[PDB]
Amino acid sequence: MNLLSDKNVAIIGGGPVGLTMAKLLQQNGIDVSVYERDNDREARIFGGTLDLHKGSGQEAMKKAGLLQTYYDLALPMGVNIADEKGNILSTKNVKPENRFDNPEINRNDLRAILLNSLENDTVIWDRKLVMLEPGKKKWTLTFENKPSETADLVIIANGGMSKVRKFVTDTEVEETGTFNIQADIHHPEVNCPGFFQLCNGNRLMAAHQGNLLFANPNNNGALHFGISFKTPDEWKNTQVDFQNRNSVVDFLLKEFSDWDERYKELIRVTSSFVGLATRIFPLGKSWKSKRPLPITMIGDAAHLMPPFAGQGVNSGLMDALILSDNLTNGKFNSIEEAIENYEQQMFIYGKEAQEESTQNEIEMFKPDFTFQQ
Ligand SMILES: Cc1cc2c(cc1C)N(C[C@H](O)[C@H](O)[C@H](O)COP(=O)(O)OP(=O)(O)OC[C@H]1O[C@@H](n3cnc4c(N)ncnc43)[C@H](O)[C@@H]1O)c1[nH]c(=O)[nH]c(=O)c1N2
Ligand SMILES: C[NH+](C)c1cc(NC(=O)CNC(C)(C)C)c(O)c2c1C[C@H]1C[C@H]3[C@H]([NH+](C)C)C(O)=C(C(N)=O)C(=O)[C@@]3(O)C(O)=C1C2=O
Repeated sequence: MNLLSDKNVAIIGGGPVGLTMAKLLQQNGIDVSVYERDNDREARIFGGTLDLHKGSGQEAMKKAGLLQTYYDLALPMGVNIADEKGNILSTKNVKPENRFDNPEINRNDLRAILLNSLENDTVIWDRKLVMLEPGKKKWTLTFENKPSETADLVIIANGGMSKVRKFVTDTEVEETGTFNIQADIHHPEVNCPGFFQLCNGNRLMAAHQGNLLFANPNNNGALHFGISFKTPDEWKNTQVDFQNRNSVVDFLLKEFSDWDERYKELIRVTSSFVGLATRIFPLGKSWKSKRPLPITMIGDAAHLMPPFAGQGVNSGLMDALILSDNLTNGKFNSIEEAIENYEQQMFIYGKEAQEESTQNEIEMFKPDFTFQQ
């Protein structure tokens, strides 16, 4: 019959994009396994919420039959812009006509939606892919301290830091020159009451002198905030130890010195911080043209970009929707031609998304930016 009849697909990485790719193939009768580094699905995913947009992220969920399950676990949320003094400068609340536009979902809820939709044993846990080798017809996959597997098609979906890209591209991940510190506060109504009342059930964003603060007061009962700034030149080839909360507190309280005490309370009561340099996997010249066997990349492994334009997962789920339709629609003469068609479209929307990310990033970290239009 079709391109993948009597063939199996290996997806590397069980993030939202890989699991979506698995669902869209599996529901067309395709033999697909997902190899995920993580030991069990009972592991907290650290991060904020994700919003699926109409026409991209939501299309993927709709084609999968999971769009209602997403709406049931997602939460529409307004945005408040505030100054460093705790003045609300602007309050965009959720008009009921727009409540389906991009409601926020917890990363563990999205993962659980996608896992429950797959056949038992679709995802193989504790499988860290370390290397690929193409045979005559099949790839051999090598995992850390676990037996090898084979596949006719490999889809790299294992995130922005993937080390298994080289059969697709020699493109290297780059630092953009911004740095992000993320943290969670449990029971924020009790533990950061001032900042919680400032948020007032809305997301909050504030900018003063090249420091940006973002918060969501309701990621499944926890408040999630991030502080972003131009990487201090001091930290060329980090003078802050992120395992030492006292060191991060001391750095942040100096940087936030002229901010209202409701923001400094955030910094003071945070049990642990996570620091990460902003990185991009730049889409430039095309990828390797003549690969030994069929292989491609979707999600952050394809187009990792700064998280400043609300884009990221949406272009990933668009990757999964286009590749899965190309592999299953009957229109292509080979797996290679289905892949080429996916990559050619992804290079267009992906270059646009990356350009918008990089532009927002340049603008937002002028030493004199405020969210004010
Ligand atoms: C601080 C911050 C904040 C945001 C965002 C990023 C960052 C850094 N993003 C971007 C968004 O998080 C991102 O686009 C998606 O997580 C990408 O999904 P993927 O499944 O491609 O990768 P993701 O990285 O989520 O998943 C990769 C998976 O592969 C696994 N893995 C890694 N190496 C492996 C190996 N060798 N073998 C097997 N498994 C392996 C990992 O364990 C993980 O499960 C975002 N986006 C958005 O739309 N809205 C937002 O608000 C934000 N906010
Ligand atoms: C420019 N800022 C205001 C922005 C814009 C958009 N959307 C757009 O620009 C798209 N606008 C169109 C639809 C094209 C008209 C955005 O979509 C976003 C954001 C902000 C980011 C902030 C992210 C932040 N990061 C740096 C880690 C963060 O910590 C939080 C948080 N703790 O709540 C975020 O909210 C953040 O992850 C995020 O999701 C942002 C946006 O979604």
